[PDB]
Amino acid sequence: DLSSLRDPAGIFELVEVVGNGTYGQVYKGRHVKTGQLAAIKVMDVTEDEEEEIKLEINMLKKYSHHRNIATYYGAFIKKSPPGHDDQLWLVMEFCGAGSITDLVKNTKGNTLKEDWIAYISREILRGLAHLHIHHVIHRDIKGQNVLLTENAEVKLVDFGNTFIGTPYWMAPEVIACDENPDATYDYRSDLWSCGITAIEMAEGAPPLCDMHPMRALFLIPRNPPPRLKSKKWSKKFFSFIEGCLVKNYMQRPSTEQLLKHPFIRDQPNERQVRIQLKDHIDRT
Ligand SMILES: NC(=O)c1ccc(-c2ncc(-c3ccc(Cl)cc3)o2)cc1
Repeated sequence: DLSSLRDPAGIFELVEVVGNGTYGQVYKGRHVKTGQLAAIKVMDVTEDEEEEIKLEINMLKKYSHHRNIATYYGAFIKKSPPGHDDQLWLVMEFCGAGSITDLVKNTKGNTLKEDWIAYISREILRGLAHLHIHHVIHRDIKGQNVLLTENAEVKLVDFGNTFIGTPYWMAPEVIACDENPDATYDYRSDLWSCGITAIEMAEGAPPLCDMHPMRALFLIPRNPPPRLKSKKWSKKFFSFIEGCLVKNYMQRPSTEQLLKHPFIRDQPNERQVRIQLKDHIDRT
């Protein structure tokens, strides 16, 4: 029932595009009556697209209520004249402290402390576990899709169409080749992506960042599992990276297994890390 969706006129205001265009037509929005912020995903909707759109709303209503997923608020339809085309606004939680990509880029030497990596990675894994239990694959885990609220809460965004995006966080099994002709996403594909995101937090960029995207896409299923460049890291972090980045997804551990891994499981400085992150956020 899309006919019941209200016009957003004096309920939500569009401020500006959020980020720069990583998310596309996603806006910084304001609740008119309170001044509260929201992230507004905007899309042109045709008569045939109506059925596919209904399933998106339902997914957000059921799965976004976990603390490691940005909350869904509601939907609006800005009806255009009979000469088409209507706009659909999906209003979600605004994560003011921005992405994990921004967090590494704003940090001296473009590297995060190991205890920060463990905390963020665990929160990613906790969000993935909620999705996987409900038979949902995120399909796009990367630093830009992991956001921080003003209270250092870690939240996942943009889970699941004519364009292929960035290849750098893609698991080998999602890239079709002669051996793997029918490339398909598995729940374990999100675990590889989590591992690449952990390397991104550690080095400021994913593994084949210096390659043309088409060359990286060719190299991912052919190259051995990527490794951390520095030897400074603990034996537990190298082990976590090794766990995430098992080449063949069939021997790759589950989200439940990775949540029990010593690097994720053993976090005594958890309380201090949350304060440390909150302090970095306070410095706008
Ligand atoms: N200023 C910033 O860097 C910044 C960047 C991003 C955000 C943000 N909050 C929620 C979302 C979101 C993104 C994609 C989707 Cl699909 C849904 C929600 O993005 C806030 C601030």
